[PDB]
Amino acid sequence: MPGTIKENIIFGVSYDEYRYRSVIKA
Repeated sequence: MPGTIKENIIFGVSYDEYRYRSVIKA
């Protein structure tokens, strides 16, 4: 399935959520 890029469009919605709670952790 040619969805490699489609992931970069969701993978960010997840990472941005994993790297956002860390920097703002407490």
